[PDB]
Amino acid sequence: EVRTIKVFTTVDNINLHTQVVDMSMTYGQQFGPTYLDGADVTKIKPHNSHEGKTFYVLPNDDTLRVEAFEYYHTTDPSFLGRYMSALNHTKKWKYPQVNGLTSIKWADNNSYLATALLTLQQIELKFNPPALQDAYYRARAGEAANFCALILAYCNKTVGELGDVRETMSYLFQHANLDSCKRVLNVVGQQQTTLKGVEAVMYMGTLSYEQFKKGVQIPATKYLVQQESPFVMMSAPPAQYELKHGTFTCASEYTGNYQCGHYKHITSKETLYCIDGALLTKSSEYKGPITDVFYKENSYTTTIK
Ligand SMILES: CCN1CCN(c2ccc(C)c(C(=O)NC3(c4ccc5c6c(cccc46)CC5)CC3)c2)C[C@@H]1C
Repeated sequence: EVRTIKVFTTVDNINLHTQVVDMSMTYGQQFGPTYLDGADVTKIKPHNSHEGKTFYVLPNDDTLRVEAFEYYHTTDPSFLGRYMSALNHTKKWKYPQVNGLTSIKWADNNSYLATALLTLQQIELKFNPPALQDAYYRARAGEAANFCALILAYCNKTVGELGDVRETMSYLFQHANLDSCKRVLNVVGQQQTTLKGVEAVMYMGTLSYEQFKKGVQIPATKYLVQQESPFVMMSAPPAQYELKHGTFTCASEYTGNYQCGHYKHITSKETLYCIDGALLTKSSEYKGPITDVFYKENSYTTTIK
C-alpha cells in the first residue's frame, strides 16, 4: 500500500526542488543524507506532517553541487552535515538583545561565539559567501542560529568545544572582502614591509593600537607607518589591562586557562559595557584580563620621520 507526499529539497534554501517521497522508505533510502531544520531524518520515514516542508539533502547531482558551491564557497563534502548538526543545537540557543546588540545566552562553551558575534556587529565586514551574508543580516536583527551554525561549520568546531576568538575572526576574515586593506610597517638599517588582506588588519603581541603606532620592541623597534582598513584587531596573550572609554571599539576578556576558560565582551559606547552572554554590567572604567582589542580606522599615516 504505497502512500506518497510532496516535499522540497535544497542545499541552499533558495532553490527548492520538488520531490515525491514514498512514505514506506526512509529519506536516506530516497535522498541520501537528509535534514529537517537541523534534525537528521535519514533513517526515519516520511510523516504526513512533512508535506510541503523543505529538506536539506547533500548535493548528489552536479546541479546541487553548483548551487552548493555558489552558496557556501566551499566544496568540503562534510560541510553541509556539520552545519546541519551544529544548527540542530544553535536553534535551541537563546539570543537576547543586550544593549542593542545580539548576544547568546551561555551554552555549550559558546562564550567565544557570543563575543565574536558581538564584535562582528560592531565592525565593517562584507562576506563573500552568500550563506554568510544572509546569515549575518538575520543575526543583526536577532536570529543568529544560522550564522552561528555556519561559523562552527566553516571553522570545523563542534558544539560544546570552546574556541579561540582570534582564530575564528581569522577564519571569517578569509571569507570576507578585505582586498582593499593595506598595512605598512617599518623596522629599525630601516626595513619596511607591506601587508594586505587579513594580515593587514591583525597583529599578535600587543593590545594597544597606540603602542603599535609609537613603537614596539622586537627581537629593534617595529612601528606602524600606514593603515588603510576599516578596523584593526590587536591581539595578545591574556594580560591585565585598563580599558578606557572612547579609546577603543570593543575587546575580548578571557578569564581562565589555555583552552578551558571563558570569554566576555567589552564595548565602548556611551560608557564601558560588559556583555557576558545574557548578563550585562556597566562601569565607567574597566580593568581585567584582555586578549583582543578592536579599533575602528579609515586611513592613518605616521608622523615619525
Ligand atoms: C590551531 C592551533 N590553535 C591553538 C589554540 N587553540 C585554542 C582553543 C581555544 C581557546 C580558548 C584557546 C585560548 O585559550 N586562547 C587564548 C589564550 C589563553 C591563554 C594563553 C594564551 C597564550 C597564547 C595565545 C592564546 C592564549 C599563552 C597563555 C584566549 C586567547 C586556544 C585553538 C587551536 C588548536
